[PDB]
Amino acid sequence: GASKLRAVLEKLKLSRDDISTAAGMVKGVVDHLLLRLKCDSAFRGVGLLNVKISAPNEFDVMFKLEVPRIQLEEYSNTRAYYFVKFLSQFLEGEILSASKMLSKFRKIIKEEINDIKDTDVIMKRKRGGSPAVTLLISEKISVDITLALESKSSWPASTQEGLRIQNWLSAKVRKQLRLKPFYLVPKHAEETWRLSFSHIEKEILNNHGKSKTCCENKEEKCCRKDCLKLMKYLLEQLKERFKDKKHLDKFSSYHVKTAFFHVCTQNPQDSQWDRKDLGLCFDNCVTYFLQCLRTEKLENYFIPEFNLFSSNLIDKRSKEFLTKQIEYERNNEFPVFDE
Ligand SMILES: Nc1nc(=O)c2ncn([C@@H]3O[C@@H]4COP(=O)(O)O[C@H]5[C@@H](O)[C@H](n6cnc7c(N)ncnc76)O[C@@H]5COP(=O)(O)O[C@@H]3[C@@H]4O)c2[nH]1
Ligand SMILES: [Zn+2]
Repeated sequence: GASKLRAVLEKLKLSRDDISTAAGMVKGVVDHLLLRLKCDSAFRGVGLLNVKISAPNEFDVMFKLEVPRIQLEEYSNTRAYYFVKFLSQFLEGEILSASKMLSKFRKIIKEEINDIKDTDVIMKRKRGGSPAVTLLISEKISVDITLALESKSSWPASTQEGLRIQNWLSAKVRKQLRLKPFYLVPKHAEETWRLSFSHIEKEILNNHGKSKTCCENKEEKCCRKDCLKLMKYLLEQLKERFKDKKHLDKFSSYHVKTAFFHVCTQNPQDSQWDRKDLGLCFDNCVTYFLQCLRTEKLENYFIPEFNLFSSNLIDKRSKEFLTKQIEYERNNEFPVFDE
């Protein structure tokens, strides 16, 4: 039961030196990119947001951009995607073009990756939709660099009922977090940006307990992070197996992370994450995730009425597929976690 799950966690640790040198190799490139971008007029004020690492060999950095005051107009009744208006060059009328601002980004990075031949890097474009300009360092370490407009404005109205952390983290912490900037990434679904809160996701994962002193001492070790690790790992391991038909590629660790936050709201006390109960805690996350699949419904933690599992994004076939795989997995004490 747990023993099997502790074994997986111990295994996972064995590659703790592998990801640290691979990410140090990401760092050197990102530092290099920040310099060359602060030499351009458009991007002069860029910085790094802080918040990295998704799957093994897959990294994510965010390049924040301080911008004057933003006014948003919600695109359609899609609660996450917006237009932007008061960098002049990128105007299409009064609207700041995501597509245009994402092209001058991708441009600068392509030119300035050929030189510094020191490291062997290739610029890539991965997928449509995506706001990430995706590099591949020495054909093994791929990094997602995502540009991010910063708005020190009050969050948009579609986030009014999101971040329901009051019963787990304090109502006062939700106020602290919603006084913080939010971010727009040029993901279009069109010249449209969509909301991001990856910096808030980093804080509620690292400052995750009802007790302010969760995980700071031997009396208060919860298994929240471990559970999210096992969930992330369950998805990767399954995405490997069923790559004989590449039928699970729409699912990602964000889904696992999103669903885990939802479980943390349902189970707000550290006592529900006692590390002795790792097995039952892990069950909790897997049963909720299933429910999300089978009900075709998984709310963005910050944008409730944005359904990461609607038909728009993932079709019914792929979700029924993963429901069957995860259901079999749970019913049999997870043979994917064997040997
Ligand atoms: N590195 C990175 N940061 C991003 O913000 C992001 N947003 C999209 N993508 C990639 O673009 C493509 C389109 O996915 P879609 O947006 O339609 O659903 C996405 C998206 O709605 C959600 N999601 C992923 N990252 C974030 C994020 N930071 N904030 C909010 N939602 C996110 O989870 C779904 C699957 O994402 P990924 O399959 O892991 O990579 C996606 C995908 O390749 C991103 N990649
Ligand atoms: Zn803890």
